[PDB]
Amino acid sequence: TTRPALLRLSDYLLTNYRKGVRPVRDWRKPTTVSIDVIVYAILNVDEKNQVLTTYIWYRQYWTDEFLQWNPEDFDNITKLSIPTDSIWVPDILINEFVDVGKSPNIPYVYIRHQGEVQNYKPLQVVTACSLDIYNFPFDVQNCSLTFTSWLHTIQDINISLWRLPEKVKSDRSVFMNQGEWELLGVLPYFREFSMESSNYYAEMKFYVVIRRRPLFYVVSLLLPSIFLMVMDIVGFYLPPNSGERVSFKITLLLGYSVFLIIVSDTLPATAIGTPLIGVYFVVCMALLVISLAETIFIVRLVHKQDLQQPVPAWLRHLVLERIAWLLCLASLAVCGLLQELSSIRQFLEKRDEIREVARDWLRVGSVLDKLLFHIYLLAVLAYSITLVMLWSIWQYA
Amino acid sequence: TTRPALLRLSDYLLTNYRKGVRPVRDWRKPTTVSIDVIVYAILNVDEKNQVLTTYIWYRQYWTDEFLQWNPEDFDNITKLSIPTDSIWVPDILINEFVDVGKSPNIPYVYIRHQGEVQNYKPLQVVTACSLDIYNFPFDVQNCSLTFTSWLHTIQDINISLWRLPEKVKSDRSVFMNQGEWELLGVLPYFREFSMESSNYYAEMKFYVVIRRRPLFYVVSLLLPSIFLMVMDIVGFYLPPNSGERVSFKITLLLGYSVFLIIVSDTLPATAIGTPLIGVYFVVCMALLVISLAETIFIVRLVHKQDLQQPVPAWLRHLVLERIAWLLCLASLAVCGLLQELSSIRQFLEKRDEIREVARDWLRVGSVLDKLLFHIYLLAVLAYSITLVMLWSIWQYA
Amino acid sequence: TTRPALLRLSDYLLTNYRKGVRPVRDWRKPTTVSIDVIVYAILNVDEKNQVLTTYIWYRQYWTDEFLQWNPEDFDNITKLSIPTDSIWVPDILINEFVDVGKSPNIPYVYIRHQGEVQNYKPLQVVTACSLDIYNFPFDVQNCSLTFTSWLHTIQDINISLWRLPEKVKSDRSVFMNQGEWELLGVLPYFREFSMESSNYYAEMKFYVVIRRRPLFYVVSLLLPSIFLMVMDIVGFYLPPNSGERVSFKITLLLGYSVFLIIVSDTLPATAIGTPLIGVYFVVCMALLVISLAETIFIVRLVHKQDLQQPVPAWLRHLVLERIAWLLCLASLAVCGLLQELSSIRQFLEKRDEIREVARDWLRVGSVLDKLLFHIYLLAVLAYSITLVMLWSIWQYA
Amino acid sequence: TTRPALLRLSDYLLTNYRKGVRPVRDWRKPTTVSIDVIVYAILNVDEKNQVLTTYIWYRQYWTDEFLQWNPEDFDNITKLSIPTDSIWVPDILINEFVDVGKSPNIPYVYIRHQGEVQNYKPLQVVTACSLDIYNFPFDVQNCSLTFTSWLHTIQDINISLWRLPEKVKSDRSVFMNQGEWELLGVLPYFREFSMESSNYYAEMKFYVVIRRRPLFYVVSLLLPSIFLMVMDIVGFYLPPNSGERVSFKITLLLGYSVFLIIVSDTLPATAIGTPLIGVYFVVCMALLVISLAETIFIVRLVHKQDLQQPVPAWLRHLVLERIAWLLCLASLAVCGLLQELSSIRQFLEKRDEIREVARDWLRVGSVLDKLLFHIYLLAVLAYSITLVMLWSIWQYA
Amino acid sequence: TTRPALLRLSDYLLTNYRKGVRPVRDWRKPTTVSIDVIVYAILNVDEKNQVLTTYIWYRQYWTDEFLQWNPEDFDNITKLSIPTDSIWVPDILINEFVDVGKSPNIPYVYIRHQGEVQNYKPLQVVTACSLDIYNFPFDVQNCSLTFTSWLHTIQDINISLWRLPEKVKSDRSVFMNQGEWELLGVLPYFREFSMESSNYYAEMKFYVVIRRRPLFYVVSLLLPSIFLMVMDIVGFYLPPNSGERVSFKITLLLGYSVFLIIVSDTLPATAIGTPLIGVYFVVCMALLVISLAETIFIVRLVHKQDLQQPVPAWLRHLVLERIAWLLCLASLAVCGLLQELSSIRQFLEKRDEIREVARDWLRVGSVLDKLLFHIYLLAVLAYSITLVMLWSIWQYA
Ligand SMILES: *[C@@H]1O[C@H](CO)[C@@H](O[C@@H]2O[C@H](CO)[C@@H](O)[C@H](O)[C@H]2NC(C)=O)[C@H](O)[C@H]1NC(C)=O
Ligand SMILES: *[C@@H]1O[C@H](CO)[C@@H](O[C@@H]2O[C@H](CO)[C@@H](O)[C@H](O)[C@H]2NC(C)=O)[C@H](O)[C@H]1NC(C)=O
Repeated sequence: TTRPALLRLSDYLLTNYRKGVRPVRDWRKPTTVSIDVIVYAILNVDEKNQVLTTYIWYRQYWTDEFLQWNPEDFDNITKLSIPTDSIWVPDILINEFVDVGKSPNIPYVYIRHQGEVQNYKPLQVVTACSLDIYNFPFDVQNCSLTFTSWLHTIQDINISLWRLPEKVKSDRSVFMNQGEWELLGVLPYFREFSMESSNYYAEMKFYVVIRRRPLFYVVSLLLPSIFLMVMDIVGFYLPPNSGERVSFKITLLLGYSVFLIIVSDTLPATAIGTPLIGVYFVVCMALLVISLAETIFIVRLVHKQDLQQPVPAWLRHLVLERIAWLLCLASLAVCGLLQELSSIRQFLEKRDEIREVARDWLRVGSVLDKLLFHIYLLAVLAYSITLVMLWSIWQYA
Repeated sequence: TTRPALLRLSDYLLTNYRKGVRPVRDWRKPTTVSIDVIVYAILNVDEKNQVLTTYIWYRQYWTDEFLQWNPEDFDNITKLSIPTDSIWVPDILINEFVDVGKSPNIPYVYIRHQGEVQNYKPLQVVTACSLDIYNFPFDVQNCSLTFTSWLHTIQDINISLWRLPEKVKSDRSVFMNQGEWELLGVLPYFREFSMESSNYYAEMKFYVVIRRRPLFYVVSLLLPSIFLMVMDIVGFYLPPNSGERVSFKITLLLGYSVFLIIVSDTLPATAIGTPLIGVYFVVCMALLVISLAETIFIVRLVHKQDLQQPVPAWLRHLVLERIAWLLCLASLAVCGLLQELSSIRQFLEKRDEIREVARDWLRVGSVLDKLLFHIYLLAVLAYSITLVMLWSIWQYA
Repeated sequence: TTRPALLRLSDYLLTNYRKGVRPVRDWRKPTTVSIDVIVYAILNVDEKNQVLTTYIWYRQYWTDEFLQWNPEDFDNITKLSIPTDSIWVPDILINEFVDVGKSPNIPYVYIRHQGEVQNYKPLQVVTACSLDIYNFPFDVQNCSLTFTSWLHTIQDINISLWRLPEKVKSDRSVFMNQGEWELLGVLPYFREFSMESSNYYAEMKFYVVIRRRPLFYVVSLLLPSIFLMVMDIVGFYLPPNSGERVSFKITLLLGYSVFLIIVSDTLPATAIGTPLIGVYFVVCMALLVISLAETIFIVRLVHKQDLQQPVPAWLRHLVLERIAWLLCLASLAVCGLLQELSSIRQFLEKRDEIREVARDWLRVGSVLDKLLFHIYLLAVLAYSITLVMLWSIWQYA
Repeated sequence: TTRPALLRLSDYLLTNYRKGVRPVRDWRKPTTVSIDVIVYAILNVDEKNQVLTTYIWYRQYWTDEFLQWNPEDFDNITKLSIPTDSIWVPDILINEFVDVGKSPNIPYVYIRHQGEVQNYKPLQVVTACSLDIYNFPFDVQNCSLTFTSWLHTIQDINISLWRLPEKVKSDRSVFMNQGEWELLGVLPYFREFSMESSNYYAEMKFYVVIRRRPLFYVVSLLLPSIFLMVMDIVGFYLPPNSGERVSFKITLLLGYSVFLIIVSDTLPATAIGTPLIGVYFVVCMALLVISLAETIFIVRLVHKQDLQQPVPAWLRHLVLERIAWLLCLASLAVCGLLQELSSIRQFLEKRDEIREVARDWLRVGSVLDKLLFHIYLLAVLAYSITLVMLWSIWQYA
Repeated sequence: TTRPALLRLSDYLLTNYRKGVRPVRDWRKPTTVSIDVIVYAILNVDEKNQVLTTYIWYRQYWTDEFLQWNPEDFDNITKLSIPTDSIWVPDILINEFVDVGKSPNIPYVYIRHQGEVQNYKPLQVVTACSLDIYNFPFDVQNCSLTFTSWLHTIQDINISLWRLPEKVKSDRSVFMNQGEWELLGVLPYFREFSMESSNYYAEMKFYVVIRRRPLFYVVSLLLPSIFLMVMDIVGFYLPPNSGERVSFKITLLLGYSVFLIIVSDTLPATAIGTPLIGVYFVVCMALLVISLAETIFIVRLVHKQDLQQPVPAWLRHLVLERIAWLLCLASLAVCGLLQELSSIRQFLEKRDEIREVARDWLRVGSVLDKLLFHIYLLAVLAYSITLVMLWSIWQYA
């Protein structure tokens, strides 16, 4: 024939084709759409809004009973490319859609002589799923993509898998693995959904399992916390008499509060439940408050010298003997002169006695400060070891 | 017939069909559109802009008097799928629209032999409603969706419900319940709206009632507040003489002010009215200011020792007797020597008297500090109990 | 006739209709477009960018001389609905456009037998206007919407009002009154604009007058300011000798500076002129600086005791008499003993004299501190009363 | 003729017209497009991304040799409106495009009997240019708009100006002058651009010169700076012995650092070069650091009294004579008594000598503090005067 | 011929042309698309999301075997412009697409008599690549653009380069060089990609190498750091007895922590690895912590005077001899009088001895403070020199 083979075949196919008619000679035969999903990247995970944005390479093929031809009559053409906007295309969508992502339009599809139509197209899908951040930053999310025909029931359109389920499960060839999220697998699952008495719908659920990389968050959260805790430990060495100890502790607490406020404003959160990491921040705040309370108690005990109250005997024993051991620690004119110089005696006696009372109070305060510093340091060490053990469990288990 | 049944039926229907003509043989008969609304998710609630963004699964069916056929003449076809862009579609819109949401296009609709046309399509609707945050974070919003034909009057297009009102009221099958907002119900209501003398319009109002989950806000707001209040309580134990008490209190107040500024910058607000939660922040600020004023008063009273003024007798009685009980608390040369050593007497007398005056002032200040600390602690406890009772009322009522 | 009346009428009208031809039999006759504007909501007012975003319900009608028919020939059809995309539509736009808002498309328009065409459509219009914030937060903005035919001159398209000007002026039926902005009126005004010698253009200017609700801003700005001013007033009671007064004042000033920086970063501003509210912040900062300067002066005066300089007589009189009244306030060995004990006399004399000089300086400083505190309190009260009077004028005038 | 003149003319013109053919009878004749640009507003200037967003009223006219008619044959019609989407339109674009702005579509164009086609359309153009902020906030930007035919070479499409260059240069009729940027002029310039051997392209470059209004930035930057500098000046009056001077200075420096960090986070910047205004901030920081260093030096000099080191004679002379002038400032028992009371002599001697050494050190420190305060105040005054002179030069030159 | 040459040629070409058929007479012959890429600007580099946004001037040409004509039959027309939407266009896309950028549409393409079709069009491409910020701010990114036919295999569409690889490699004519990123080169590379047994795909990978300009980041990060380090150095001069040293150091540390938090919130970061610049911030924080620990140790050593413990002999030797050298530093009544005045002796003895013990402790503390200040200054100088050497290596290597 004079005309080119491709042109003649396209004229033979599309001159009598109806775009709005489902391609089945017998209307009782459903149109089976075999789909495949390849996850490319996790563009954004919005735990606040429970919205997942991901980019996939979606492809589907079905049988077009009207687009069939004999290759021998068209120069042995067995495969042909036809515009997408000139043939019937199933209305396969995702139930979890909450927004329309902007994706490039694929103008052509492949068609084979026996009727198979191959449609490859990438999709930016904005889907809402359950983003539980209880184990944040070690959370593993399980978001599902439910591909289903929005209108046509299973008696018209049914859905199946292009490849074997195992291959889809472990398909990670083109995934952007350098991002915050690691793709564990894509689990397919078929279900015949229904709400009406006979309106049964075909669904293919792809469970996109993604695991967060916690090292960035672990650093950005722990490092300031351990720095402030170390500074708190160092602050104990300041003598209680200097007075700068209270200012140091309160300034450190203010800095920690500012840091925690910033962290809360920056970290993700969900209204249904708070992450477990927030408990550790509360524990650190409690430790800092305990340190400041101990500092205030020691300061008050030292200033009790201003009470002019001799140290009780029982406290003396308890602190300086038990705890200290535990811590490994003209005659008439002359007689008038005598009487007055004894008044001087009595006044200097009183001043020296006040000084010695302050001495005793200060010694007791220092001993108790050493004891409480040791106790607080041991508690902090135990808490740090417990946290490290939890991290090791999450790391190696 | 040689041609496929679906192709022949589509040709028989759409070859003479006019897309821009309302499908009624008699123009006096209105076209009744039975709609249904299923709320899927509350994407965003903007109290600042009074804008609500939600995703719904909207579906409507009407009768197309031109798209009727006899099944026996088309291989017993009783249901057919036809492209949406090839048939008349009512211009049902929402009055509350302030923006166009991006929603996937459904290319096909279902058509039955007797003329019924079924159109399923999801809609991201950006609607403006009254978001009163007076009871924030326990606010229950009542936003209405008014589906109405923008142009056609009731003499042309009328609207009704697909399902019974009760089923629509309690339809929560696919709602995303893990979000910040909980769906209480969707109340439908029909109204024949009108502004002109004869331009009566059909309206179907769906009242989307959503309740906020307050636990997240409750925690994020109370926990810093109770932490700072506890720190304020601890600060009372600092002795007034140390001087660090004033610095502690002012630093705590500065931290609370910064926290409140951040909270205001982060919490939602409306220009028509402030939330009731802002009163509790003002109460906490007043409590902190009262604490600082008491600290300043005690500091001034203690420093009154620098006034060299003996304590008044009435104040002495009132504080050290009533309140304290309530709180369960060569001759000529020798005579010259005598005269001078008595001058020494008088100077040490004066110094000791000054010290004793300071003693009395300090004792009075300490007693009053204990009293005011007890009073402030009782007031704080009462306020906390009242707040807890209010929360319990909001929780169990 | 066998065919339906609506179908026959649509065929009779649109089969010979040209969409791109202005509908006038005589080209010398202009096409008069009667428009109407109903403001629905003020979505956003951007004082920084001088951009106004509002949602309106715009509707226009004109006469289509080609779309005329005799009702008696079409089953007494006097009103018909025709797709918008099948008839000529005027290119009415707003000159103030700076952006294209996304608005739902209305597919149908109403047509009557005598030629009138009714087009209802909502519009999200992003327009630039003069947003003067001089009276912020009590500013009343006056933004104009100039509807005009972009291309056609007045010899082709002319514009008029659908309703009477009074009704348009007071049309507030569907306005969202719960927002930050209150709609005072929509004033229409017609003008025959021109730039060329004969290119006269029809314009219809709608002056959208909106008034801001200041209560939210009034609270969010005054409450921190009055709180900090009250704290400054309380700080005067701290004795100058404690030394904590300077730290208190400087910390308060730092907090106020941080608050003012945040307020400036959050409040709207224009490069052409600053709001009058900024003057009051400067006044408050000046008051705080004056308070700190007075505190520093009193501290220096008290520490002048370290100068070992007796108080000048004139200052003594002025402060302790005038101002205080205003404020309602072996012989040789024995003689050697005598000589030395008189050396002791002289040393204790000097120490006591130094103490008394410090006494006098402290008394003078305290009296002057009381005076300056009274003066500053009176000035603050006067400023607050003036501000309250200004607010009352803005409220009741 | 029975048909309307406009309808008949449109049928005569557009029935044989090809939309995709350049309108020239002789293909060797280029199509000359006369353009005009009117700047309406400067929507956004992004110095960070080097992106300029502006709104212009662009209009162009060319000759359509196929759309010609004799007015006498069509009821003396000399001007006609035709849809834009039905005639050939040149592909004039801007080379500097980096984004597509959303602009309203103009559906109609004017056509005259001799072939001229007038196309008016507004354009929101997002263009990238060189935004040098070296003279910020007094920077004058010079951004170019290069209108050129993307595909057609000069042998097909050539570009010229609608109006005279002078009129375009001074066209400021509709510019929004209330914004941050002031339009100085729009300079046109034609160039025959080329890269290949014969692919010469016509370009029309419009140089949009815009000048920033600096008053807002000048205030928002200077006022905090001068306030903090004044506070630093006041801080010198605090006596060095009080100890609050160091806390005051360090708190002021912390506040200035926070302010500078916020300013840097808010002010625009470019990676190619920093603005000159940053030098003045560095100078202010250096001044504050010098003030704090002087305060620390004076504090150390005063505390040298704790060194028990008498003031060197040379320092005494230099400070208290030169600089001070510049600043305008039983026998055995009795002998035992004698020996011991002389031991008392020696101890009180030592205490008084220590006090006098502290006296001398304090006097020297006070004199040097006065000197350095005068020097620092003079330096600050000189810097402020220099800055004011620079501002006056930028204002009046 | 009467008709215009261009019109006649367009009619001859496009009247029988099929838009959806690949232009090859023999379907076995692949369509070779020669592409070219010119990078215009780097709009945005998102290290957080691993997304690159760039603007390129993409152009491709291929052979259209159906659009061929003899110039002599059409008035010697050798080149023609035809609308893009009227001819077959290959579906060349970028694999790395994650979003659709908005780019102007080019309506026309050039066609030559022998069949070559030239298509010029700009593209805003949003592509995901590996943005390693390990060497930040001196990082050199290597992002690839893989142009490939999405559907057609290599047996249908193959891709080649328009120009020589060297010219494409060094094409920087129109690049916006004033931005944050500098373009080093664009390296092309061809690959026959494949996943199936016979589905081989043609790919052309352009490696866009961009280098960041670090001067802005270098300044904005170092200048605050060096300022705070200098302030820390100055703080050592404060005497330990003043007590303001601890407050100064803790305030400086708080300021540095706030600065570091802001820097972290502003600087880019990746979850796969932290930048090396973060180590230097940790080193600076460690230096500040060491300085504060030294200050606390010196303060405690000085306050040890409150321990009433004479300085150990070994410490005395070590500090005041070795280190100091290294640093280049009636009888009965009279006898009663005697006994009591000797009691006075003993009390003043004790007071003076306490004073001398404090003297010794203070001298030791001052000497050790000088030593540790010298050591810390030397360490800081060494660290600064090492950092400067690293910068010089990065600058000149
Ligand atoms: C428009 O439709 C509504 C809903 O079907 C009609 O309202 C119903 O009218 C019937 C008959 O009068 C009543 O029995 C129902 O109780 C009504 N339902 C409701 C919810 O009001 C309405 O009459 C229709 N109007 C027109 C003009 O057709
Ligand atoms: C364009 O329309 C306006 C509005 O209808 C016309 O203005 C009116 O003109 C009539 C007759 O001259 C007056 O009686 C009215 O008072 C005018 N109204 C206003 C608001 O000005 C205007 O004349 C029309 N112009 C043309 C050229 O048709």
